[PDB]
Amino acid sequence: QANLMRLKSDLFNRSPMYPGPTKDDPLTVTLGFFLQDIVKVDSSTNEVDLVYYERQRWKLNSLMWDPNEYGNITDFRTSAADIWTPDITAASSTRPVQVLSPQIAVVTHDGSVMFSPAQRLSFMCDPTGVDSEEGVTCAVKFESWVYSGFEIDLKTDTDQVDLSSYYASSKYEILSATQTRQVQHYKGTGEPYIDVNLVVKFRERR
Amino acid sequence: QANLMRLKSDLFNRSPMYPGPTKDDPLTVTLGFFLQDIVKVDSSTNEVDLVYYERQRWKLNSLMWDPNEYGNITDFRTSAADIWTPDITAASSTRPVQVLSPQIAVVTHDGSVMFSPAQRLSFMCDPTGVDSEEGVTCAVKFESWVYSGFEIDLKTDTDQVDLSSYYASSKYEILSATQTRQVQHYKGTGEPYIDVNLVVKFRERRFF
Amino acid sequence: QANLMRLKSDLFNRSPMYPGPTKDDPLTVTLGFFLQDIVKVDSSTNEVDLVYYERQRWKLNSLMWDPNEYGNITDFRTSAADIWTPDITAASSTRPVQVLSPQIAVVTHDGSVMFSPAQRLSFMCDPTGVDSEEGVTCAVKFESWVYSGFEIDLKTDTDQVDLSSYYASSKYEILSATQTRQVQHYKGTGEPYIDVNLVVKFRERR
Amino acid sequence: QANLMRLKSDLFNRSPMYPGPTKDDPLTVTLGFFLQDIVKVDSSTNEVDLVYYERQRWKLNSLMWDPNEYGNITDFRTSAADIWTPDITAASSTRPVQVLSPQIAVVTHDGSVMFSPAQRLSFMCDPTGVDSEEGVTCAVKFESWVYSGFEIDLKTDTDQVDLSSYYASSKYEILSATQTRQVQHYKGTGEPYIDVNLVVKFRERR
Amino acid sequence: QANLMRLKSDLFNRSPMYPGPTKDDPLTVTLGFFLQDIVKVDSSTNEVDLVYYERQRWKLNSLMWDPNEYGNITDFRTSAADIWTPDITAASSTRPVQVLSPQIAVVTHDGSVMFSPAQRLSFMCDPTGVDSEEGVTCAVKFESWVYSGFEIDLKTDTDQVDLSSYYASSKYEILSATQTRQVQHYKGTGEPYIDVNLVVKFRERRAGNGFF
Ligand SMILES: O=C1C[C@@H]2OCC=C3CN4CC[C@]56c7ccccc7N1[C@H]5[C@H]2[C@H]3C[C@H]46
Ligand SMILES: O=C1C[C@@H]2OCC=C3CN4CC[C@]56c7ccccc7N1[C@H]5[C@H]2[C@H]3C[C@H]46
Ligand SMILES: O=C1C[C@@H]2OCC=C3CN4CC[C@]56c7ccccc7N1[C@H]5[C@H]2[C@H]3C[C@H]46
Ligand SMILES: O=C1C[C@@H]2OCC=C3CN4CC[C@]56c7ccccc7N1[C@H]5[C@H]2[C@H]3C[C@H]46
Ligand SMILES: O=C1C[C@@H]2OCC=C3CN4CC[C@]56c7ccccc7N1[C@H]5[C@H]2[C@H]3C[C@H]46
Ligand SMILES: *[C@@H]1O[C@H](CO)[C@@H](O)[C@H](O)[C@H]1NC(C)=O
Ligand SMILES: *[C@@H]1O[C@H](CO)[C@@H](O)[C@H](O)[C@H]1NC(C)=O
Ligand SMILES: *[C@@H]1O[C@H](CO)[C@@H](O)[C@H](O)[C@H]1NC(C)=O
Ligand SMILES: *[C@@H]1O[C@H](CO)[C@@H](O)[C@H](O)[C@H]1NC(C)=O
Ligand code: NA
Ligand code: NA
Ligand code: NA
Ligand code: NA
Ligand code: NA
Repeated sequence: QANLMRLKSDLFNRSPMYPGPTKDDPLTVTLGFFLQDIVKVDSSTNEVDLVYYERQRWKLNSLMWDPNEYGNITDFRTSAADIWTPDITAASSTRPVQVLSPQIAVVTHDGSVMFSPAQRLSFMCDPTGVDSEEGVTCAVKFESWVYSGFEIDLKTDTDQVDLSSYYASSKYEILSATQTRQVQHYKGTGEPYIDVNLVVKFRERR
Repeated sequence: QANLMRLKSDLFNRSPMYPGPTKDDPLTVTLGFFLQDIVKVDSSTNEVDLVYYERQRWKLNSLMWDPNEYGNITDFRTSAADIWTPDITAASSTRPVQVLSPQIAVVTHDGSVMFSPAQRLSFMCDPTGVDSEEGVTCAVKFESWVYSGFEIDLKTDTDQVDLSSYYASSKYEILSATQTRQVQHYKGTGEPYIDVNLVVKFRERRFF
Repeated sequence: QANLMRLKSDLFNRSPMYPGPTKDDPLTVTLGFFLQDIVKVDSSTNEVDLVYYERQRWKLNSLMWDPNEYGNITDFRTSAADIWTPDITAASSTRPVQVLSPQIAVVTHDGSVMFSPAQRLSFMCDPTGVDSEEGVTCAVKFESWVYSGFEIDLKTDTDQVDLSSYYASSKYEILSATQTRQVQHYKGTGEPYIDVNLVVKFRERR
Repeated sequence: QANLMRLKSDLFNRSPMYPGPTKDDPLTVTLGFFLQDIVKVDSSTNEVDLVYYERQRWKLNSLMWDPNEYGNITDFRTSAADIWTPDITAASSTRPVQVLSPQIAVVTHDGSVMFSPAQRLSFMCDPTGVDSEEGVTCAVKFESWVYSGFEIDLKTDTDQVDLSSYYASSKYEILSATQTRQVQHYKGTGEPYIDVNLVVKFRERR
Repeated sequence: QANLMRLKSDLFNRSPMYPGPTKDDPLTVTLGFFLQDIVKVDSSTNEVDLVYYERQRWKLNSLMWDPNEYGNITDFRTSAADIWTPDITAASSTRPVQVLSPQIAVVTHDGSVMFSPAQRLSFMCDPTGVDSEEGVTCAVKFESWVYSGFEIDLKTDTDQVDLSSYYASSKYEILSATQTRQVQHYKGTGEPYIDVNLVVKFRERRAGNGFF
């Protein structure tokens, strides 16, 4: 533990936290979604509730070390409060997102950070058709709330959402789940910005 | 990262935070509303629930910098915790407002701040008749909870609430939505305060 | 801005916080209620929900200054966390009081503090009869939770609850609403204690 | 104001917080309940909700002073955050307990602390028979969550719950309410630990 | 109080907290569930709610002391904020776990830590057949959220869940409940990680054994 204590001390107390990207030094965050459950549907308010975890990855030079200097430690875990995290938000949620896992991130000696918050989200979705063979499709965009595409880029590794942890006895069966990067335009600043649109097609289990 | 670290350190550690406006140095805050959804109506309690974000803009001399001394940085993002923010509140909500976005603001080199919190609001609104062609009208005033018109002025860039992100499959269709500055006076004091009145006319969604 | 900064540092950093009143320096807090809505009634649990705001006022010598020493500043606003505030509570609430306003106070150069929290309160109230012409009466006492009448006195400017912001399209119509100082007793110390009794008579709107 | 600030500084700043009891110095905590309302009953989940305040009392040498050194102050009120408080918990609650009053304690010159939190509690209770002349009985134990009887003893000043603030128009009428110290032994350890059993027999109001 | 204050000062104020385990100093955490109640079942959303506490136990050399040097104190209690705690999470919860107990741990002189948080948990469970004789079975896996099997091992003291504080008048009777260590592997990555699988077989209560 002494070497990990040194490393954490060297990375966190010896300088300020990363202040976020800039135009001069923009940042790529990769996202993927792992969908666990569609919990419920409210046809009186057109809200659907999802449970998923969201893998976020990025890389900072300020978080690199040489494993040789610290007992060959090649990665560690630390509170998400110790580091900068991207301001990724659901654009059409109808309640504050609920946090379902520990807010802890993994940091690798090359400066890669992996943060995988599990979340319960209520979002804008009209579920009319869900009690049918064809089912229903809803979507919700994830984006940095404040950064433009000059500062933050969002990427995915695959446009296919991971269903390997989807609850087999959910009330709702998944027919398709995609995560698609998109470039939007903001009129206020004239600048592009990026979202990942999560689109889920689902039906009441037969 | 270096220059941005320096800028933030210079602005936030090398002085205390803006203490808010006074009568000798008043402040103008511009507001506008981007209405996203009428989620829910409750005809048993006369409460309606709205999702929207609120664009807030103000300018402070103490937040200005010369980009040439900071690697040509012209703006940055920072947590709303690092700066003063106006105490704007819905005057007729029935629940604590829920925050739906990161509490982060954009600060520009001229000292302009833009802060755009997304919110869910339950407020006082009689939905009797919302299942009709004419729909219903409800209104909610936004104001500083503690500052009068001698310290804080509120204004809008437009009268029209922005409906470009309004949810197309909401249970409720928006018929109109306006945001209007009003000058009020508190009880018998004759002392002025300003609000922005959010008036929304809507009906149950509907040939189709 | 700098004069206000100086004032606040002089008041808050150069002395600790007011420790609360004592038998020998008791404090008077004036309360007034501004009723906004009876939001709902639950006849199966005998709980009624009110929205109001609560004007609180008190005066401390430690918060006085001379406006001429501070660029003619006569009043300022500050976070209620920066100052002492009285522990006024509804004695028969059935849920934690929910806060509907910014927790900021107004301080005037004579040492007067005004704090006006808005609140949603569930409290004990049998609404049986609300659907008639005569209506129903319910009441709730507000008091310091830990101070006696020897440390904290409560007073009202007026017996009449202010209804100038009562919602005109409330499900419930206010027939009368008073706020009346009362003196109480308690055999655990014998000391008197003060409450403001909010008495509201209402019915379903016609 | 000044004597009180000096006293509070002497007690809280000049020394750290009481760290809790030990086998060598055990601590007796007295409890007493003041039952305000049975707010509701859920027969589909066997949960009942009570509102009450719970008087907690203990005594620490470290909180003593001589009134003559502090201008004859014989007591004061302070934030419960300033002092150690016992970790008493309802052992069969079904929801986190909701705090209904300011978390402020009374400290006396002899080192006695009195802390009286108002609370709403959902707990495990089968209300079958509540609508009958006999009514129903439910119980919940209150105990230290982490201390044995070697460190903490609990007791009551009376075995009768105080009903003098019980809500007179509650849906539920109280037939008896008792509070009784009990000595338990953990599994096969022989190690004692104490609880106060709150037993309430109630029925639907005639 | 003085001997305890010294002890706490020497353990917490002279060094930082345990930073967690690493591949070269891995940690074993022991978990035990004490099931108190199945509070409700929601057949419209396939969520069930449990009340339980969860005994967690682990041992750190950095929290050891000689009782001789501290007035024979052999253990103490302290706020869970003062120490490292393991990031154990239920993997199929559908709401944030609700905390029902004070967040305080017990630390012994050998450097053992025992933290027993009382919880209400909603989790993914299809209750279809819960009204029958044989009832229904649901499962929830508990695991470190960020550590793999190279840094954290989880085990149980025994496979039977402790039912000695299960509510005698719950709406639901427990037919069995077990807590079993499992080895998983993440995706195709080949890399192990451990869970404790909480498996509860339950039915709506009926008086008598229900099969006669
Ligand atoms: O600086 C802003 C302000 C505004 O905030 C409301 C939310 C918005 C949704 N996304 C999030 C990032 C944002 C954007 C793009 C490019 C530069 C700045 C920037 N934002 C927000 C903006 C809109 C549009 C866009
Ligand atoms: O006298 C008051 C108290 C009252 O407090 C509740 C909140 C209010 C919102 N704003 C903040 C300042 C205030 C106002 C304006 C002019 C003189 C007095 C005065 N205040 C508050 C008042 C209302 C209205 C207004
Ligand atoms: O010191 C106390 C403790 C006790 O706390 C439970 C609630 C109570 C209701 N009111 C609030 C103030 C109080 C009171 C009156 C006179 C001196 C001290 C004092 N309090 C509380 C008391 C009871 C009674 C009373
Ligand atoms: O060994 C234990 C663990 C168990 O933890 C859950 C909470 C409990 C409440 N109190 C706190 C101390 C305890 C107890 C008493 C005597 C020896 C061991 C012991 N504890 C906890 C125990 C229960 C019961 C009791
Ligand atoms: O690659 C990952 C990411 C993923 O993150 C979500 C949470 C998980 C719970 N534990 C924590 C460590 C982890 C794991 C084990 C072995 C290799 C990679 C790996 N992780 C996480 C993983 C799951 C599963 C497992
Ligand atoms: C940034 O600022 C410098 C000097 O302050 C100026 O010469 C130029 O316009 C900008 N960028 C450079 C030189 O990269
Ligand atoms: C304050 O009032 C004085 C006269 O009483 C006046 O000369 C001056 O303009 C005011 N000062 C400030 C700083 O506003
Ligand atoms: C305090 O008590 C002393 C001793 O009985 C008494 O003489 C004096 O009147 C009191 N002092 C103050 C400052 O109130
Ligand atoms: C602790 O134990 C020692 C050695 O067994 C014994 O001599 C003594 O009585 C105890 N010391 C204290 C300080 O209580
Ligand atoms: Na959002
Ligand atoms: Na989880
Ligand atoms: Na408000
Ligand atoms: Na508990
Ligand atoms: Na209260």
